[PDB]
Amino acid sequence: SDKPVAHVVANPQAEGQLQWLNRRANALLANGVELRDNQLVVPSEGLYLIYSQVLFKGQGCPSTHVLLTHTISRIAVSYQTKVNLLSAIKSPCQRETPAKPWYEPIYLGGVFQLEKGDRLSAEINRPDYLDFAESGQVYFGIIAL
Amino acid sequence: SDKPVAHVVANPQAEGQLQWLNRRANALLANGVELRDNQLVVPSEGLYLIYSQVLFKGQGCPSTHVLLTHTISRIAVSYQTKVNLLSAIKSPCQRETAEAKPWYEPIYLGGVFQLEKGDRLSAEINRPDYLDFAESGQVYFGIIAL
Amino acid sequence: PSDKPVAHVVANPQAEGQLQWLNRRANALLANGVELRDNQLVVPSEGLYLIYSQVLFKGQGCPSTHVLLTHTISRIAVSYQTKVNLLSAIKSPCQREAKPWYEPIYLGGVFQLEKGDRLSAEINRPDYLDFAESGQVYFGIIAL
Ligand SMILES: N#CCc1ccc(-c2cccc3ccncc23)cc1
Ligand SMILES: N#CCc1ccc(-c2cccc3ccncc23)cc1
Repeated sequence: SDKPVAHVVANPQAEGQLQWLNRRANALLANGVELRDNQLVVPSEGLYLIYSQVLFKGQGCPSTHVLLTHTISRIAVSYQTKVNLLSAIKSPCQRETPAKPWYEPIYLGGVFQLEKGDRLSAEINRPDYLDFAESGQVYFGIIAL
Repeated sequence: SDKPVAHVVANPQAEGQLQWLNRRANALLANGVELRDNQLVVPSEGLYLIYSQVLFKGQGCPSTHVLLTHTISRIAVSYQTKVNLLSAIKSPCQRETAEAKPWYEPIYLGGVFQLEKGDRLSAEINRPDYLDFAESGQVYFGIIAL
Repeated sequence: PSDKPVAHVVANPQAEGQLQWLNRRANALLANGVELRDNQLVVPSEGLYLIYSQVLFKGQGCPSTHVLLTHTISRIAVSYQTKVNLLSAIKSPCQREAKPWYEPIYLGGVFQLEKGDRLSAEINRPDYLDFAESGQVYFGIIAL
């Protein structure tokens, strides 16, 4: 099979940052897909499934409203045009402020027309809340249709 | 040299409804797959990957009893019945009432199935009044022959 | 007629408080060499595979302490029988008379597998599993 695919996971060695890596146990890059500057590089034109999941955790609810964001964006090689493909906002806290641990997952996915050389990023606003407790809760991937 | 495929997308102009479209970018319908009677028509017998995604948005949480469902069904050409292939239920609310915030909930379904020629697939939701087209974020239904 | 190893297993509605997978039943299947041994999918050949799973949790009202729901797909390597997580998720259905709640968990990805590898799809709270209707809980693979 010649189908361009990628399944990348968070690097535990770069805690405090969301750094994607093609880890030995459960991650990969195949059939031309590359991982450069924390981005997935598309080898050829066509429709692709782009999916992701990040998990936020904390202990108790502090001051004001904690806002959690997760965004998937595209950089086209032509005009270096950046566009938002998928995005979501979550507020984990609501009048707790005493403490008990909370969990907030963000999952995103969709089918998009990509061009050869396009770069995809999957970013978060609060890397300090990113959970590293288990092996495969935070991942980012592409599957050509 | 090519296999039957379909990637149909929901009509944003069909208010409070889930209406599928092939006549769009980037909607696909090839090698015998037909979009007929808001359903996908299987062109030949074999193994298929069936998948869908829907997005729900609610204005706030007046009660914790709000229930969201998304179901892919098979209407078999022979016996002519409606059987569930894939289904999911979600409760988007936990208390709230003070100001109310809009919520967003995606639902994903998909699997491999042995299908027969001429049988039909439907992808439905219980609350089409909650359906949304935001970036959280996509509404489609598709089949890929293996 | 496709030569690709594939599988689509569903939870047994007769296995109370257990998550026990069943095949070639209603719209379930095992094909082109995929086996079902000790509740795990046995990979028949080397290569890239699409792996996916869904589980549904139901509960009547929220009780004492915080309820945590988990769903995990694991890889047990043929050579050393080592068990590594491929995909995992955590959900909290309760946020502090009878009030039923519903929580679905869907996992999916692309993975390089070897011949002889075993795949499990497990949950922490089988007492909350909901298989009352048909396409509510499933596990499967498709070879690229
Ligand atoms: N080959 C290939 C491309 C590809 C891979 C996976 C899926 C898919 C599988 C199961 C569930 C889904 C839910 C939502 N969207 C997509 C889903 C669709 C297309
Ligand atoms: N068959 C097969 C493999 C597969 C199936 C479904 C998905 C998927 C689709 C849309 C959104 C997602 C968000 C988070 N994780 C997974 C998602 C990815 C891969």
